Amino acid sequence: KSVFVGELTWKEYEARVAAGDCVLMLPVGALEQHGHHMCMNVDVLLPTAVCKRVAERIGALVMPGLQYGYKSQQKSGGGNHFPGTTSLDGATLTGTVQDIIRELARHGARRLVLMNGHYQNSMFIVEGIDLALRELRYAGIQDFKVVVLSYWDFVKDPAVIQQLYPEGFLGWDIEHGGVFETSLMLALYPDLVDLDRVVDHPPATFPPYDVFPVDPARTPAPGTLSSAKTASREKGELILEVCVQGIADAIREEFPP
Amino acid sequence: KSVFVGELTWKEYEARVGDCVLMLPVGALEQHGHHMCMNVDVLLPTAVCKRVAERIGALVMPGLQYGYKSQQKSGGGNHFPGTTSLDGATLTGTVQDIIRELARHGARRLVLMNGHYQNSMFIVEGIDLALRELRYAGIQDFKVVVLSYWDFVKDPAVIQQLYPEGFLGWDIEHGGVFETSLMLALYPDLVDLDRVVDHPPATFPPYDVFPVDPARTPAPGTLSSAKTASREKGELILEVCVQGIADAIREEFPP
Amino acid sequence: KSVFVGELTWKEYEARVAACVLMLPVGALEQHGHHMCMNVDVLLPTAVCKRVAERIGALVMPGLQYGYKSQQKSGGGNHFPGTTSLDGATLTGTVQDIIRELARHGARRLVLMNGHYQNSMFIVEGIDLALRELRYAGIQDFKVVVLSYWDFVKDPAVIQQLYPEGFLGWDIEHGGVFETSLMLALYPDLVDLDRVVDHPPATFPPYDVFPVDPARTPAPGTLSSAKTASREKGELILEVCVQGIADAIREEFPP
Amino acid sequence: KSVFVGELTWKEYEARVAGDCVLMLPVGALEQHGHHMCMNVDVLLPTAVCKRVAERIGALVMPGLQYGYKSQQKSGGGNHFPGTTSLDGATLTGTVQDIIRELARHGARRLVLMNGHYQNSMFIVEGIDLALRELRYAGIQDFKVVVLSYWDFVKDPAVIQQLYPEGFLGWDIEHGGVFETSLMLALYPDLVDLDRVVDHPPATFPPYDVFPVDPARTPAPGTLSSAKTASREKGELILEVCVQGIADAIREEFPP
Amino acid sequence: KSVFVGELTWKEYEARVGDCVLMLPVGALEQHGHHMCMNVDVLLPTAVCKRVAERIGALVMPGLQYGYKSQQKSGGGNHFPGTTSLDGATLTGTVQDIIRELARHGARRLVLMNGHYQNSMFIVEGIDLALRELRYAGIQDFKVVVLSYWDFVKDPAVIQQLYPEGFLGWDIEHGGVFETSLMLALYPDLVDLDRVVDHPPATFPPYDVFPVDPARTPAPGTLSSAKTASREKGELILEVCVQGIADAIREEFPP
Amino acid sequence: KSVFVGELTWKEYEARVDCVLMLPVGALEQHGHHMCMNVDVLLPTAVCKRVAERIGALVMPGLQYGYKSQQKSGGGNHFPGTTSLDGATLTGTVQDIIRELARHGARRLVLMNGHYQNSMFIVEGIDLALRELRYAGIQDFKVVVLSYWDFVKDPAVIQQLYPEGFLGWDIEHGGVFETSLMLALYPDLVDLDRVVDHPPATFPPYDVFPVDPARTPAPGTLSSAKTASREKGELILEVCVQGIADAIREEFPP
Ligand SMILES: CN(CC(=O)O)C(=N)N
Ligand SMILES: CN(CC(=O)O)C(=N)N
Ligand SMILES: CN(CC(=O)O)C(=N)N
Ligand SMILES: CN(CC(=O)O)C(=N)N
Ligand SMILES: CN(CC(=O)O)C(=N)N
Ligand SMILES: [Zn+2]
Ligand SMILES: [Zn+2]
Ligand SMILES: [Zn+2]
Ligand SMILES: [Zn+2]
Ligand SMILES: [Zn+2]
Ligand SMILES: [Zn+2]
Repeated sequence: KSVFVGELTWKEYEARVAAGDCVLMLPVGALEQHGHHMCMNVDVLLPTAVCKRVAERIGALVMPGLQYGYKSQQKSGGGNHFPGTTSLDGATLTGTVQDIIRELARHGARRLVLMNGHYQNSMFIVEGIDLALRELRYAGIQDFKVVVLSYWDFVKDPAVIQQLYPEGFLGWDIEHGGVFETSLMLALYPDLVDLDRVVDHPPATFPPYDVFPVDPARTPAPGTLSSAKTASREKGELILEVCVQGIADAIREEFPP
Repeated sequence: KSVFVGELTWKEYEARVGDCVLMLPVGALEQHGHHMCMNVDVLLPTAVCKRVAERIGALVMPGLQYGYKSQQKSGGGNHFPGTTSLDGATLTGTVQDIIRELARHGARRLVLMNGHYQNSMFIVEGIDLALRELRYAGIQDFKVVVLSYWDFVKDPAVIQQLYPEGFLGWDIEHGGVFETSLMLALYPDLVDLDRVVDHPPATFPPYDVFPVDPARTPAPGTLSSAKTASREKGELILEVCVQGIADAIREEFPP
Repeated sequence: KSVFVGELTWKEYEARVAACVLMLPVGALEQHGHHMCMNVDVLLPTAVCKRVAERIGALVMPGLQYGYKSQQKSGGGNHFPGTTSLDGATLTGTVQDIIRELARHGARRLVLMNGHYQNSMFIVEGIDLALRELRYAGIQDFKVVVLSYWDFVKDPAVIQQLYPEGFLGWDIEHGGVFETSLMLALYPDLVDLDRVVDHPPATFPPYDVFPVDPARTPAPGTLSSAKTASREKGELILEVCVQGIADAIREEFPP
Repeated sequence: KSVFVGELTWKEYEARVAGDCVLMLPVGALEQHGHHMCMNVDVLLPTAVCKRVAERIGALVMPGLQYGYKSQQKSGGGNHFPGTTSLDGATLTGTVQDIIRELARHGARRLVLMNGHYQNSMFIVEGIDLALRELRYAGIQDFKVVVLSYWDFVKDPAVIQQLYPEGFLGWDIEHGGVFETSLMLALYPDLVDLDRVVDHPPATFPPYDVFPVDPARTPAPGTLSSAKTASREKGELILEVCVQGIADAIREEFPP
Repeated sequence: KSVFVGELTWKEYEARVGDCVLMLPVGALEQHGHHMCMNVDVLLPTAVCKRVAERIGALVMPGLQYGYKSQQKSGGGNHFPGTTSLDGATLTGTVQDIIRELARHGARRLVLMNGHYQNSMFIVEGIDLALRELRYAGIQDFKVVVLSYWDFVKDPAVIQQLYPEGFLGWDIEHGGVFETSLMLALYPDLVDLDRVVDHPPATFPPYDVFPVDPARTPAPGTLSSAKTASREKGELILEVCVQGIADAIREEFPP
Repeated sequence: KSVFVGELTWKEYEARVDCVLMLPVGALEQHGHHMCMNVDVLLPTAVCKRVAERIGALVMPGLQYGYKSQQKSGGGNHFPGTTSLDGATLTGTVQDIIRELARHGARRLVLMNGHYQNSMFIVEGIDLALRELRYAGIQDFKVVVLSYWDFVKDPAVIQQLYPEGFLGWDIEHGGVFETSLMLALYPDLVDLDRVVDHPPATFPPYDVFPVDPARTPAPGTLSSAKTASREKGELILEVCVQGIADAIREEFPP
């Protein structure tokens, strides 16, 4: 049977929550430029694919993903001045998370994993969680538990990091449209990637501060913050397994049967 | 190439963009009876948008997956499990933000295709607030067309062919013949006609009660029976909607 | 003794709740053609509430004078002069605040009577948000009945009596026979039939366009002609509504 | 012709705005006013004043705001009383803001906000600021607003002396007292039963406020001062002073 | 030991906390004439809080540095340079958030000491919204005392001594004798009496005008002259306020 | 003369407004058993003052309350003393201030963050304020936002401060960095003898809500300030002031 809530009938969903201990997962992405070689829905596709595989392994269900996320920031996404990128205001994203949690609680669900796939979403997801739990408390509900994470943070093994960045890891912030995402895309959605279009520029570097209005000149022209020239399907499969295994284990730990 | 903005690179999108027509599916995650899945309201308008876009050369934005609270007289009620609804302000704000961004891109033509009966007024408010802000910047050439795809099935000949026993009304076409037929034609694996509870059409008094009373809604959640739903009826509906909408867009947004 | 809360002392009000059904008219300030005034949507539901209240022993709260933005397909459009509309959040918040306060008073029975086509969904959101908060306080016995008074005019005989040429739908009724007849029966001085522009019923394609385009609406602002309106029709309408609503409320809020 | 916008057709309204016309908006509340008076006093009075002022200067009157901000103990008894139905600050502010936006859309550029409920002031002010801020975004800076509480125009020592023989008590503790009750006796006598007035000493409070509001610190009737000496005659005197004073003020601020 | 929460470790704070009295000064950054600095509204109530706290054994929270928009009739107007004001919703939300957090700590007694004439109603709304929320959580023992420190200078003998030439009124005491005298007593370096513009007390008609007309405000921004301001007057004002507030707090929050 | 806007008369402020304005953004947060709770306001404010004196800028009254403390970088908002604002509140505060500064005619602002959790909300406040200015055709209001500790990155300086290795800014809550600065600037507000010497805090690659107190070192600190010193504080201070003064001069030149 499908692990996606949207593909279930309400009766099937009800039974799964009734069984108690049901774990729900919600992918949180964005519509953002990802250079000259990749499509713009990468941040939705990746966490969703990871969620699906984790759900298949641990018997969890996956909710429809959030398609639009917070404003792209220069130092970690090129900047919200790029065409295509379609961003939400913080209050909008926070409210969306808040509403969904409120509804899931109404269903009787008490276990949620929010899987972030867009660098800028984190703090607003966090505020959404806090405001939702605050309200649940008003209604005498304190047994709703949430696990929030950005899937790339699970790639911690020095051996894996070295396979991806033999010359040194430069941080998840400048990874935008680079080796990590491009490899995953090559393994999962190769038709949406054209490696021949990658602009092999040097890793983006910035001073210890931020400037607004965002200055287009301080970002590499392509929109990428690092080159995906060395990306490969094999690296993508490595990343995928590492993330899926790591997240599946973490969820089993936090939400035992 | 793809008609979906999400599958394009930013350079491809940029090239396509104020002459390009953008389309945004607006659905919901809502119970649709014992015989159908819950993401129907996203799947259907998205499928219609895709076909319309292919025919007129438009682009489709990622659809809104969650919509306004289900209302009893037209959706069974928001008390059902699975249905995951947003507050009005949240939905309104989402539409407002997207229009602001599309305008920033240079786009000036948007079609909002609603697939969930309860969304309409919040989409309207989102549109108004967005246009209000554009006006603050001296921009008044952004044009929006909003519609619920089922409204394009209006031709008497078509209505009779689809409903030889009589039309029931869009309000109670929740998990009924219309949606189920479309699903049988587009996503048959998500429908199990054998699970359809063949009850008579739902009727209600001329008022609403809150908190919602579950007893006033058919147990299955549907408001009319899909027993006579068929793949053929779905194909007709699809063709009518796609042609009608394609024509309307060409009219409002000449190439 | 008055049925209006505003005309009672707080002691009299307190006594009545200690014993009660509260009614709240929700209208708007909207253009209503060349022949009628602009506070029609407040006047009418208020007049119905008053009569219903007198019959069932209920109390009427001060009405909401401003409603949601006028929409073209059911009100001509918010581009007209005079029409003074609130944002959705504003109307929703107003309904929410009032319910909270009535609950504080100890009231637990409310009938929201809408008289403006565009208010419905925002009244609904206001109710939901208010009930959500009451739940936070452990209060779950507050019941709300919401309705648009025209929905109670369903009898075919009555309908034919009113629309000899066929029912046009409550949406295109704006400033037509129905409202004008009621105004002739209740506030004749605010109507001048000689000024009625007798144009054919407004028609629109199966979609909406924004910014609202003035040319898609009949110049007068009305969506249908009130040429055949009369005090006679008004009295018929009034009795049907008052009786139907009185019975409905008695059923939902039994003694 | 009526001075009330609600009773005009949109064509008549349009002609009147076609930005020289002065619009007036009464802002009241639904609040307890003792054992002797009804609860819609704060809407009735400023509306009656607007009507008479409008007739003299040729202005138009908008439908009044029926609900105002939460009643405060020191000037209204407290929001804990039954009947009083109050809005949150944001709601009232947003209402004023929405209305100004629309009036500006009509082409109107002159507005008089007449407050009749003590607690509304600051929220009306914020609504005005937010509305003018938005108009400025569109390059509009010729929309002018005059806001006032009608009782502030009653400053004449002679008039004041008749109403408050032992001295002016302040517009804050006037709640449900001689001033409002007299105006009501002159305008809507059937809504007042002077025999039910509870003649208590003017309410006094320490130089601070306490929340949750303590009911025991407010006179039981809900009034802050006694209306025992209220009279139709006093009401007529007040009415003429206000109408005249406000009519003159508006003519000066919004010259023909 | 310090009476300022900010100077304590969380353990020391925890030890002190629901019998402890917390104090929160609420000021603003506002123009105060040619002779005085702009943070007067923060400095003064904080200095009073410090002294009251030392006497009664209370703790003082970090003060609110920005307040509501300056109003002409009581502050000259928000059109002046330097004055940096918050929207009402912002100030209300800040007060609301802080109370919610203090309650979480276990605190149940709070004194909000206002020092800016315009803050009052927004502080009041913040308190109400916070208490409303606490009630949802089943908490009804949180008590709040709110006051503008200058209101405690009311004794006829004191006003007489401070104003042998007549009291002018708190509304026009902006950058006048009262504040300037307190500053001369507490922060003399931030005052330069030689720069005082000795103009007549500001007077206004019984109404308000927006956009604010700068011509209706004395050019220096003050509403009354501080020419006769003195350190002695400030010392008296301080002693009177500290004693009066300390006694009031002991009464409302007995040990 | 003072570099603080609050200590100027409006005439003096008006005359000064190429002027660079600086706004410290802190918080009231628990900082272990050995240090006070207003550290996040005191430090950025101290740095702003020194930078301002050196480059001729002015300093606005600081934001005293910041966003909710997060476990992985601040121990958690479940601690006593910590008094946090909701995101919308902090965002609206920044937004309102920028609106007003622009009204004054100011066009150069430096927001100096001193609390780890504030960043994204400060960013949103900036965007919303710039959005409104754009409605008026204004595009010359420029904002530089930074967390002062990010200027301590010179390998030679890091080696001096952390001869045994840098732990990361996320766990530098009440640790060597902040404690050293406090020892150099406000020694009376620090008592090293109260430092609880526990190993650096570590967490899995995810967060859990409701926050679980058990996953945070009991003291509230995320790293030990045992080796904190006044000497280290003076070095950090000089590095930050010099680096920030240069960056501001670069972004806001004569
Ligand atoms: C981790 N990522 C991915 C993304 O948000 O595109 C960064 N841009 N840093
Ligand atoms: C047309 N529909 C479908 C839907 O909104 O789910 C109705 N429920 N009436
Ligand atoms: C029922 N009505 C009346 C109105 O709201 O004006 C319609 N315009 N449809
Ligand atoms: C009491 N005050 C001081 C102030 O708010 O600045 C007046 N300006 N009236
Ligand atoms: C660097 N900081 C500062 C703070 O917010 O205490 C960390 N918490 N890590
Ligand atoms: Zn990405
Ligand atoms: Zn559906
Ligand atoms: Zn009508
Ligand atoms: Zn009154
Ligand atoms: Zn002051
Ligand atoms: Zn810190």
